Amino acid sequence: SRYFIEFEELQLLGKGAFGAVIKVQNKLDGCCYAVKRIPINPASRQFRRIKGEVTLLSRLHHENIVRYYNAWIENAVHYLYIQMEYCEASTLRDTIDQGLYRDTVRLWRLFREILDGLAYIHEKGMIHRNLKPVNIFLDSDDHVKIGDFGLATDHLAFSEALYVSPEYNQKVDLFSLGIIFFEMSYHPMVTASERIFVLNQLRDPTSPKFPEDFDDGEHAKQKSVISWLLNHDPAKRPTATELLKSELLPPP
Ligand SMILES: COc1ncc(Cl)cc1S(=O)(=O)Nc1ccc(F)c(C#Cc2cnc(N)nc2)c1F
Repeated sequence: SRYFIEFEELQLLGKGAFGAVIKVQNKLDGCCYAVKRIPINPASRQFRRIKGEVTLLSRLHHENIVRYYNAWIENAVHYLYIQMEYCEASTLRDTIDQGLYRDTVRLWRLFREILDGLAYIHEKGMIHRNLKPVNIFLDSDDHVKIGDFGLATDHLAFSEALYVSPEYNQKVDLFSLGIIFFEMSYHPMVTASERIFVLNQLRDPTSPKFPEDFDDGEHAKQKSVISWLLNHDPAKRPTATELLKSELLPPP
């Protein structure tokens, strides 16, 4: 009703667990937005947790977080709509798959912005827990916007499987970022078999094992950073701030 009156639909962006993300245009302001539509059971524990994650994520304000506009409910069927910024340059996934790894200046900047975003999220006492390239978006100016926290997951620090830590502390996101930065640093992995094996070989308990064509004079710094992020022991991963301040990262 409000969704159909105020917006025009343009494009399916995604399908999650129980919901869709639709690219829409607002009739009044003429701007494109991404709207997530979640069918919801009102008065269920699932719902009341979702409403909590909405109150919590609505309070995030950072240049590297997808910008939040609006949340509302519509009516023997119920929908939750969440209106966010539409990011014109799609996902980090598309950018990795399109040969990001050959642009060392660019991928070092994008890595830094992801860190900016994680540092802010961690400073606010929150954890993403679902960090992966399809959940990092790129705006028209090629800046990182993190989103898709997941409304059914607790993001309060104090309370697909290839990005998940052996384990819930702040340090789960930084393990994930170690997998992500390897994919940013390495050639697009055409096949599923290559993807799963190469990444399972990083996540190997007995120290991260890199492919034969990464053990190079070229990818020395990148190797250090990832090895640090991918430590089995969470207490031995750096904080986003600790890494940001490190002189492993090239100049901004
Ligand atoms: C900061 O995140 C939040 N903040 C506050 C709250 Cl209330 C919820 C969240 S959320 O974590 O549920 N994210 C979320 C929710 C809804 C969405 F439509 C999107 C999107 C997108 C998108 C996809 N493709 C392209 N190209 N551009 C943009 C999203 F990311």
